[PDB]
Amino acid sequence: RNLAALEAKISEAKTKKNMLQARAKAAKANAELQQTLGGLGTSSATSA
Amino acid sequence: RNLAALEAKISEAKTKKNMLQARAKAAKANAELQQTLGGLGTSSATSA
Repeated sequence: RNLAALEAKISEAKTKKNMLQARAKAAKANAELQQTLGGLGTSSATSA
Repeated sequence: RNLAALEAKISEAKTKKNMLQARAKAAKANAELQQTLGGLGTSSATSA
């Protein structure tokens, strides 16, 4: 019983952390789009 | 959407700067005509 439970616990702990990591990484990637767009061309090129 | 907008922004930013540069260069060329004409022959050749 301890093992069968522990195996399920391990299995989901790993899987949840992985898919969380994946969605966290994807989320910051989407945020990095907004940041790089916030890296607007409305810049010192005008000053040149 | 960010890209499609950014592409239009880039495209026109480049094109406007280029045609501005071209017309600025042409304008100073026309002004340089007036300056070189202002380099009149009404000069020290008379003194010679």
